Amino acid sequence: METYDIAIIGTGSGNSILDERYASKRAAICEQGTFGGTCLNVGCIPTKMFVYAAEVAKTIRGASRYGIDAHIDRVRWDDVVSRVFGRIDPIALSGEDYRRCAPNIDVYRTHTRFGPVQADGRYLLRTDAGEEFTAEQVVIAAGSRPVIPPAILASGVDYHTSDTVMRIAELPEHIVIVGSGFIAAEFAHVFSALGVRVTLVIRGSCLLRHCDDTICERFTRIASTKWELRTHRNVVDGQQRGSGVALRLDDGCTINADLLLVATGRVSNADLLDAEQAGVDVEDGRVIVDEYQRTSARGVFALGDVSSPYLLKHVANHEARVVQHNLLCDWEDTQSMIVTDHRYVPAAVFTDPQIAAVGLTENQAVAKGLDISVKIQDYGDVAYGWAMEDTSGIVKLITERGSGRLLGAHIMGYQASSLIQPLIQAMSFGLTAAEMARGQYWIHPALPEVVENALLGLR
Amino acid sequence: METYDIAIIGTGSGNSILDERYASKRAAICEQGTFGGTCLNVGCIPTKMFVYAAEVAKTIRGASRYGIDAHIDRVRWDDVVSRVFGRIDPIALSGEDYRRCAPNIDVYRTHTRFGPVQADGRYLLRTDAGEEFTAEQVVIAAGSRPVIPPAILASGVDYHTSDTVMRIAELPEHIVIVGSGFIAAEFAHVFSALGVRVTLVIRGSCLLRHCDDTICERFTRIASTKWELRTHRNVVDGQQRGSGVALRLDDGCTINADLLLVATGRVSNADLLDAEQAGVDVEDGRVIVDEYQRTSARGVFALGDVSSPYLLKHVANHEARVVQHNLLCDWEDTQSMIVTDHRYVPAAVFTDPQIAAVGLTENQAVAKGLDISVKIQDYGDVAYGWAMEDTSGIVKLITERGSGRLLGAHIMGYQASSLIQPLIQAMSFGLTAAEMARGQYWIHPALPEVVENALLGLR
Ligand SMILES: Cc1cc2nc3c(=O)[nH]c(=O)nc-3n(C[C@H](O)[C@H](O)[C@H](O)COP(=O)(O)OP(=O)(O)OC[C@H]3O[C@@H](n4cnc5c(N)ncnc54)[C@H](O)[C@@H]3O)c2cc1C
Ligand SMILES: Cc1cc2nc3c(=O)[nH]c(=O)nc-3n(C[C@H](O)[C@H](O)[C@H](O)COP(=O)(O)OP(=O)(O)OC[C@H]3O[C@@H](n4cnc5c(N)ncnc54)[C@H](O)[C@@H]3O)c2cc1C
Ligand SMILES: NC(=O)c1ccc[n+]([C@@H]2O[C@H](COP(=O)([O-])OP(=O)(O)OC[C@H]3O[C@@H](n4cnc5c(N)ncnc54)[C@H](OP(=O)(O)O)[C@@H]3O)[C@@H](O)[C@H]2O)c1
Ligand SMILES: NC(=O)c1ccc[n+]([C@@H]2O[C@H](COP(=O)([O-])OP(=O)(O)OC[C@H]3O[C@@H](n4cnc5c(N)ncnc54)[C@H](OP(=O)(O)O)[C@@H]3O)[C@@H](O)[C@H]2O)c1
Repeated sequence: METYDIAIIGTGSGNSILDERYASKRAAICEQGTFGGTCLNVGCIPTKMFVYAAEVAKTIRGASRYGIDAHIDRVRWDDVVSRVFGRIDPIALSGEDYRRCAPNIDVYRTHTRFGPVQADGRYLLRTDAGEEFTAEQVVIAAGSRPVIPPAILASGVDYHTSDTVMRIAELPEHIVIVGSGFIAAEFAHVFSALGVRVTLVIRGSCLLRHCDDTICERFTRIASTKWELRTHRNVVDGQQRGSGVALRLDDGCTINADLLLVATGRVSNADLLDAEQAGVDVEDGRVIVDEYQRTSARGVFALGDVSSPYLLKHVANHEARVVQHNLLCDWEDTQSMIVTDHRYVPAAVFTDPQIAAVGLTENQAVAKGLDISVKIQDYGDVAYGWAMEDTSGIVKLITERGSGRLLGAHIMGYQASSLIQPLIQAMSFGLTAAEMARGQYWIHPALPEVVENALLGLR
Repeated sequence: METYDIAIIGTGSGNSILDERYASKRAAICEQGTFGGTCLNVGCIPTKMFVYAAEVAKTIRGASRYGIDAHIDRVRWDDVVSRVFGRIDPIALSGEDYRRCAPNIDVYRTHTRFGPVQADGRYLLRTDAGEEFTAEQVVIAAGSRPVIPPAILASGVDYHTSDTVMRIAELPEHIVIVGSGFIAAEFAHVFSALGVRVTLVIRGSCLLRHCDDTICERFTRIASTKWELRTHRNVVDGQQRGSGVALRLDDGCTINADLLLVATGRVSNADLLDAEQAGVDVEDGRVIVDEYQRTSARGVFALGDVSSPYLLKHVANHEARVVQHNLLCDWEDTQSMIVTDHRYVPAAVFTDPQIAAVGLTENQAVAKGLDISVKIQDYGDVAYGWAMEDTSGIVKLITERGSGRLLGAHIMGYQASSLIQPLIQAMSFGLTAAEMARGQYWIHPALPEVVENALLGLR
């Protein structure tokens, strides 16, 4: 049996731990799926490439608004898939060989579960391929997996998730997306812009409800005019309809479609580790960690979707950096360790219109009894918005009336994830709204003027 | 004769001075040209509207890069002009009516010259219409006017400037642009993207020479591959060739074209004021002002292109704010006045690729003997750049190695004017590169990641 100084489960954000500082130790890497994690292979990077390709098609279709009459002759979907994954798939091979060919690193490519903690304090790890080995330190970065509604599993219908929908052979004529989350909105924008009729079947009343209500309400109205939104509906049964699918709803209605996409959330992969049998506490389906990303077991850390409350890559990268530093520190030297910063976590939704948010919502600030001022600035009231002929883009700012510092920022419009970065900077470093608006220059007539005027209107 | 408490020459940024604090005084406004200033009518706002329409056409034309085959059927230039100026022209009329209809404000629509200072200390102003009136305070906001090379004036050829080129009836087949400045680059991007053959005739060796050399070298190479760039050339003569023009260059060659556009710089309108006869100092062709926007004449302020070293609207607006505040203070109470801030003045060039810069260039920092670190990060090394398939976009950052503070930032690529805003914020408030890179979150996989990775690389 083998012995290792450190073992890492998951090649997503956990792959960014083995520095040159571990060149003198032996490490074991576990990856049951494709090397590189979810975001690289079937996550952020592939999706945002399809989003950009869809936005090019959307620009062509609405070009007459600006005086240019054009039309799409063809959508070479096969070349779009080959272009995206022709770049991504080789990264998984070269990144995997980078670990195998290293003599200090061993790579196990099967599902790895925790075993009983050995008498000498080292952790036993066992794979589904039959291998068994020990490790002194262990890093848990198992990520998350998609969740499919139980009624859809019982029906046995052919369905797709975010893991498999991007490598489909041909673009369908009609798609039904079940879910109201970040994935559901992003893919609805991708397919509708590429010429697909999109049908949303959501159980709630708003799309992207975990965002500020001003954003969800306005975005759902816009989405309902270009996609068929069926609110307060759940899929209860279904059957095969040739290559397509027929889905029965909870009101007796039946929807015929060519493709089913499920985007009803993801769940951490902690419940498939037997970690509690090895001393790691698990609440809900997640691994409990403290501000140093330390678990309830000595020498065992966790990061990413398996433990963090935010299922975001920029958060998983920050947590991986904390684990990378705290692994070289003594387990009890907490004052020499680094603390994970979750104070101003932002997030973006790459839909049309684009959504980006950071901090508290208006209702979240009211629930905390904070005295706030709120301004909602329109894109169309800015010189750059005039060139866009924009009539729906808004920027929402919430400030604490006492200190005058930014409490939350919510942008729904063009370049939302880029426009919010100056607001992320002010919140993270404690810059007041008054200082941010006039204590610096804003390029005229650039787009960020909509953020400047949003700060100025905070009366 | 008439008497006024304050007189303002120019309805550009100077029009944004008379608030309700002057509602109890009598004011005289002078506007020899069209009401609203240059930026509203024939400047930033109209140009950037045509720029956005050009980006729509170029997106359609290069859509095959992403798998969508499309083509422009027609470019309705007539509808583009009517859409742009259909928004702008009524603003000039309603904004002018807003001032005339006010009983405390009178608007003079002819060129206003300075007269001899009256015995009572008040300034005399006379218009070409024969009217004469006096004013206690005077605000100078005469702006600038285009400069035409003397060889072009001597030829007597029909030419266009930025003031008149946007109202052309029909899109030309071939255009020759004389100049290598901000206006020349922006219109070359506008017309070439709409299908016009663009020929640049510049006397220097780089386009946008007053920018960082890394930007000038790379942008000129890119621009020379899609526009016909003739470097080290001047127009010496010309004559009419039907509706078009033929221009002889300083090397004997002759260029035939359908439209001539001159963009060889602007000069302040101070030399048309007779200001020295009334006590206002004039060096070069600019009005001399201090850090309080005060001229050499008591009670006379100045702002905008007539005095500022920066011919930018966001700078002219900041100087107009200083004049607005310092007018209500005593002329000798300099300690109660506000100082004009010209630290870290940014600027953008709305070309393809887009250019935005703030602070010092690498060579300017070397001339000051500063110990600097420089990093040039490529758009293509970021997940968002992968979706764009970008192969030329760069962001260049210069920091002082001692303090770790940003000295200059130069971006050439997509959304350059939007990505530069966080860098403008860090420079304006004294945030170090290390703090900005890791003391805040960056949304994955958004575009500002190219700025984050640029900050990390300043080894
Ligand atoms: C479609 C989609 C789009 C997204 N877009 C964004 C976005 O724009 N921005 C953003 O910030 N986030 C986005 N995310 C979220 C992002 O994927 C995660 O936040 C992030 O990748 C978490 O990284 P991780 O390493 O913890 O998870 P993963 O990358 O999933 O790492 C876990 C890996 O380890 C493997 N593994 C799990 N358990 C075991 C085991 N027991 N043994 C061996 N191997 C195991 C898994 O198969 C997987 O390969 C998106 C997610 C999806 C699904
Ligand atoms: C094509 C173009 C594009 C530009 N793009 C940008 C850009 O993207 N960003 C940016 O920041 N800046 C830009 N600028 C510069 C911007 O227009 C000016 O810096 C800004 O308008 C300065 O304002 P001002 O009031 O001083 O000048 P103006 O707005 O020109 O004000 C002067 C006005 O007073 C009138 N006047 C002058 N003399 C007299 C007199 N004796 N009597 C009566 N009236 C008089 C003039 O006719 C004019 O109407 C651009 C300029 C041009 C020409
Ligand atoms: N760009 C990005 O930052 C990005 C992109 C993609 C994903 N993500 C992240 O990835 C994670 C998962 O994304 P996701 O879109 O799958 O989930 P999500 O964002 O958490 O939203 C999932 C949604 O599924 C709906 N749902 C659940 N069960 C359902 C059922 N049985 N029937 C109908 N609807 C049901 C819920 O609607 P109700 O709430 O009304 O019940 C819920 O809001 C999240 O952390 C998300 O933020 C981020
Ligand atoms: N978005 C913006 O911020 C924006 C947009 C438009 C305009 N502006 C500003 O508004 C003004 C517009 O000026 P502009 O764009 O017309 O010009 P400019 O950018 O000021 O410079 C034009 C250039 O033309 C060259 N030139 C000068 N005289 C010439 C001659 N006789 N023959 C041939 N070439 C000659 C020079 O190149 P060399 O310097 O290499 O000799 C000169 O610098 C500037 O202040 C500009 O910065 C700003």
